Amino acid sequence: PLKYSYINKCSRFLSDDRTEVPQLVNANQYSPCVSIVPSTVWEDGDYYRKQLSPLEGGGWLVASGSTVAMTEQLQMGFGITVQYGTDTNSVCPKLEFA
Amino acid sequence: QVYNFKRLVFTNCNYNLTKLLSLFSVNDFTCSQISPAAIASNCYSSLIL
Amino acid sequence: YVDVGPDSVKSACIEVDIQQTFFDKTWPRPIDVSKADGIIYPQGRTYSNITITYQGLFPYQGDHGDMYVYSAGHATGTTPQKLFVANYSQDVKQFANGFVVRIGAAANSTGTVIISPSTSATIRKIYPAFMLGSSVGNFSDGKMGRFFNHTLVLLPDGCGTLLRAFYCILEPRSGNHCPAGNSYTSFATYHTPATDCSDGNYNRNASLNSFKEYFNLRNCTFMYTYNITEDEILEWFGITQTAQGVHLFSSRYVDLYGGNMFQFATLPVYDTIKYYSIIPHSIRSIQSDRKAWAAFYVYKLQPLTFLLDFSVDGYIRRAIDCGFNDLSQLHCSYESFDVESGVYSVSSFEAKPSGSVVEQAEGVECDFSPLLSGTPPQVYNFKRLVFTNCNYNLTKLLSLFSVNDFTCSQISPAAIASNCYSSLILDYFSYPLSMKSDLSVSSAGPISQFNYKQSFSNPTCLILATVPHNLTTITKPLKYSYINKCSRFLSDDRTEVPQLVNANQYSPCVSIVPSTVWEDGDYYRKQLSPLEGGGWLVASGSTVAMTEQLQMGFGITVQYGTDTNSVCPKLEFANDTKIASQLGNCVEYSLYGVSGRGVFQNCTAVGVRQQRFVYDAYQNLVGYYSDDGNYYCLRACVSVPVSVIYDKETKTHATLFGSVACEHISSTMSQYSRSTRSMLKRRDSTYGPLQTPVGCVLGLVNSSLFVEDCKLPLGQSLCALPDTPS
Repeated sequence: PLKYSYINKCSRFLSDDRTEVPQLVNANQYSPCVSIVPSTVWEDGDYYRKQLSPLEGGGWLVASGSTVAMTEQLQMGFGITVQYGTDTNSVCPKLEFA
Repeated sequence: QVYNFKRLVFTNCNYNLTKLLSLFSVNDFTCSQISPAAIASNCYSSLIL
Repeated sequence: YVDVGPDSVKSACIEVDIQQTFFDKTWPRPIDVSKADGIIYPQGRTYSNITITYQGLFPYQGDHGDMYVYSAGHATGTTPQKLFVANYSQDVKQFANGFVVRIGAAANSTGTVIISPSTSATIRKIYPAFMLGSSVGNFSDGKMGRFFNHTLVLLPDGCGTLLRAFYCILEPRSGNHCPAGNSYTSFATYHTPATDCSDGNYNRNASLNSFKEYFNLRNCTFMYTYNITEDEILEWFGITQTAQGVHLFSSRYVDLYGGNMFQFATLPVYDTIKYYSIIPHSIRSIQSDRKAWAAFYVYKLQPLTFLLDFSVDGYIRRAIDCGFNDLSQLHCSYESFDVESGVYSVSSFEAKPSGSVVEQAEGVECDFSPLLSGTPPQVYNFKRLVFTNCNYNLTKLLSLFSVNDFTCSQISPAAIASNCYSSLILDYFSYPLSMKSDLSVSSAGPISQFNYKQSFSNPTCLILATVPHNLTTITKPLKYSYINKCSRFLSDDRTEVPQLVNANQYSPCVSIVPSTVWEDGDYYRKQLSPLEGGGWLVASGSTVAMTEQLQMGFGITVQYGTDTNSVCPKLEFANDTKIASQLGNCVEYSLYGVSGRGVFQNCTAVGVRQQRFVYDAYQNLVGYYSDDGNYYCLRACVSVPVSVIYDKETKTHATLFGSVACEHISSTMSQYSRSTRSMLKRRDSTYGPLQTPVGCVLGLVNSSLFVEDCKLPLGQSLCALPDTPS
């Protein structure tokens, strides 16, 4: 990536301009703020906003982010989860039945 | 980017995770609610990466 | 991306006429839970003929569903005309943990054409089409239901034997009657039986082609197809979504007759669905050849629990929605479909919520009264009042003057009045309207340059106004005045450095200038001490004639606290219902941060007065002293016990509300104890409440009979006879 990037804020402004509602990310779901945030954050501390639709009651989507410098070898990570079941257990380690 | 994740849902297939481990140098490996050995050896309805 | 094949060539589409009033039919279809209607089979397990409790998503038993009817497009003579369709494209719904549907329920029967219903055509099964996704909004013509980014599409193709699923980005067409065009009405799709569905060659792309005429396929990430065979027998279908992705369920693949649903398929898409709609469709057949279609139904899933009556072959044959009625609760408590006869307690009515009552300290007050008397200072000499921790009404303050200039910086002028802040600061001065062009934080004029400036680190505002003829305590300067020069001569007596006024501060030159400027163009000089580096202060001013009413100006700035916003525009029930007390109701209350729900009633006072909260030994509030000086007593609220009487021999039941008495009893209740009480109403629609010595009851009847043993005694001398045996 040009820079490693992340969202360090995600909240929505109340339509009356006095309070703001935080939006912590839900387990196993993209944060709602991803719809306004760019594929990379162009500069550290950049922030973006989108007006909420009338179906949402108005107010503004708000998000901000930060970046980390690129490195000689790519750094990456993984998340792993599994799902238990009975007759749906079609995924297995490779097996030998000899 | 951390808010842009790719997901791979696996069903019906066979695996050998040590082949993947040979491809990278791991600087942090820790399991939760399961031993790291067992998660490699357990059969599942799905595997999600 | 997916090889979907080519986009349709013409940009043009058939017009879609909305004829929705023809579709106003009423054919409700409640779930027969005892037939196991709509039950999705449990995951990964099967069972013997033992009954089990279960938890999962299910339709509510009493839901009659949502009905939709597909219909033929208009046609005349031997050819097609513009489509006449239902307004179903506008029905955006919030997705809510899936749904299930019925297909073909009215099959092998007759009905009407609907759009031309006088023909009374027979009706046949037709498969539904749908669209799902994470966002919705207006079409460029303001039309309802456009979806954004990628969306799910489920579309039957050609005949019902082919079904396809898609995940793609739709793209609008600019042709006549199409989504980017401005002649667009509403989206629809169609099938044309004259060439589609040939008996030797079913048209596998028929539905797709009519779909493509309104939207170009773009960036399509998934496509699937499935094989179906015809059968007029009713089928069930539904959808759920999990962290493992979307899943499809149907009765067709496994249980054609029993209707049990199994997971037919799954999808790789795990993107959350926030919205749901049904896609409208129409038949393009010849007018004489039009065919009426069977009604289509939809029901919504909920996190309910049920008894399930498995057969020895593992098909669920019967079920009990535990929350549907009190009797169903009784069955669930014993895990059975035949509870032994008796009298049994069931859960109490909750009573009900009522509007809130709150008492808190009031009368913040905002030191603003200095603005209304004496002579206001000249604009370079402006007077400041700082406000923290206090209550205000800026619009009331500004109704004391006629405002001729209402502007603000970095805040709308309405918002600064209604917004709460950590502080509120107001500067005021006399100011002629002749100088109003020079009053802005951005102005090139001498007022912004030397007399008054405001910081750009905080929201700030500027107001010009004039005094009403009834504010006789306000007095005016002989002339309005301002400083039009402020600089310091450098100590070498040739170089000079201008001194623009500092934001939120008096200009340094104000120290040499007189409290008013006596004449236009007056100027003064002050020698500076060697500690200043020498030089001379230099300043001058200008004037405007006095006027019949004082002209005034104001500057306002605020600081918004991160969590310190203690100044707010609180009002003492202005424009409100005056809820400081009720006499009363179980309406939730707050008393100086103490809270609960309960009933209040004026009663004698107990000591110690002015300790506010009277409590019992268990710290339950007993009552409260109000700021009107009256004690009010609090008894919280009470609930109504409920019990039932069940006679399994006659399969009948009745109920008792106990001690509540029939003054609070009616055929339905607002409180409420169960999702419905209508099972009682099945017979109690015919009878008013009856008081008994134990309590008010429903369906009991006064026979005045004397019987030794009812097998259902109610205690006391009360008894409960069964109706006569079969």
